[PDB]
Amino acid sequence: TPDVFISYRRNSGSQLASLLKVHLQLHGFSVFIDVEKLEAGKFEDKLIQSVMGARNFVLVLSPGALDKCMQDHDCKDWVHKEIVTALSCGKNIVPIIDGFEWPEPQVLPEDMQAVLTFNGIKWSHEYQEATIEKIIRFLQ
Amino acid sequence: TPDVFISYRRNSGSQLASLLKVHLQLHGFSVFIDVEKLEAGKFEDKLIQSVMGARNFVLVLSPGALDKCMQDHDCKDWVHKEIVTALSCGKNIVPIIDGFEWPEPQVLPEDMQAVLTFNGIKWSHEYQEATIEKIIRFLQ
Ligand SMILES: C[C@@H](c1cc[n+]([C@@H]2O[C@H](COP(=O)(O)OP(=O)(O)OC[C@H]3O[C@@H](n4cnc5c(=O)nc(N)[nH]c54)[C@H](O)[C@@H]3O)[C@@H](O)[C@H]2O)cc1)N(C)C(=O)NCC(F)(F)F
Ligand SMILES: C[C@@H](c1cc[n+]([C@@H]2O[C@H](COP(=O)(O)OP(=O)(O)OC[C@H]3O[C@@H](n4cnc5c(=O)nc(N)[nH]c54)[C@H](O)[C@@H]3O)[C@@H](O)[C@H]2O)cc1)N(C)C(=O)NCC(F)(F)F
Repeated sequence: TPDVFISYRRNSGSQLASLLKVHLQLHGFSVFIDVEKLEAGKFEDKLIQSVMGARNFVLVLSPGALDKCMQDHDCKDWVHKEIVTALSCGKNIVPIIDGFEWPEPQVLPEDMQAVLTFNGIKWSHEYQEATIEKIIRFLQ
Repeated sequence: TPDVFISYRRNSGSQLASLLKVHLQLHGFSVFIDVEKLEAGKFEDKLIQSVMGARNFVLVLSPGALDKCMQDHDCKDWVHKEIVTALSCGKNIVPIIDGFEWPEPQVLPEDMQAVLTFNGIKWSHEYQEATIEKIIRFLQ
């Protein structure tokens, strides 16, 4: 079971999320990201089990990354599905802030509002190695 | 003196450029990117000199990356300046295509139109490892 699951938006967070996978793998962590570890079968099943098997949940807060979550009242958006699982299993959630504006809780679905209550890490283009060291201090 | 100079747009390519840095150093290339290796002094000469010392010139073509070069007569846009140096020095230009649309050459200033004649490498989120290896094979 991989120890770090990376959840992100294919849209605005694909590059950071891959740059995080590499960096954590360089420091020895076993990393799940979809385009490399999501393999055969029913992905709904397997993605949820990958969040369930990972002690660490790294969530890439790229600009507008929770917009598709807002008014996803039937829990059919995939960042929404991943966050709820992580909160449900008590995972060490670690958000990564990259030009992300914090929603008010009320605009998000109730089952994922708790994600705003975790200390996030601001991504610094100018000080990436320090940001990586900080992200790794946060990992368990 | 570094072997590889990375040219990029801070607002669209900052992540892929940093992703390219980490991977290339991993493979043992000495990589120049401004955030890590631009240092004291007048940047307008430190920058041009570093393009001149690197055999390889890697150009991150994120979306819109050459836009601010358009109509830049007096060569004051930095992507424009870095590109013209690579062309005038006969550098090993390896463009990286990240959702970039090829402009018609005549929208670009005359002194960088030739940059379009080089073989670009398409960045594949799904096949990042394959993409990195192809980049290495292009490098001298
Ligand atoms: C459903 C989709 C998916 C997987 C993981 N996630 C997690 O949820 C977050 C990202 O979600 P996003 O909201 O940012 O983007 P999306 O919702 O649009 O994703 C779906 C989009 O990909 C394309 N698309 C759709 N269907 C398939 C498919 O069968 N096969 C392939 N190759 N592409 C497919 C299409 O373009 C579509 O629109 C992340 O945290 C993921 O971990 C979300 C969605 N999926 C199965 C794959 O990708 N499989 C390839 C991979 F990942 F294994 F390499
Ligand atoms: C002029 C600027 C620069 C350097 C290299 N390049 C190459 O040219 C391409 C970039 O393309 P861009 O179109 O994005 O450039 P820009 O005009 O937008 O940059 C302006 C933005 O940078 C910030 N800004 C501006 N002025 C300073 C400054 O004195 N001091 C610090 N700390 N930040 C500064 C600010 O945020 C601003 O708004 C790349 O290929 C670079 O290699 C372009 C511009 N510069 C000196 C730095 O950055 N130095 C910090 C560094 F790079 F060492 F980390």
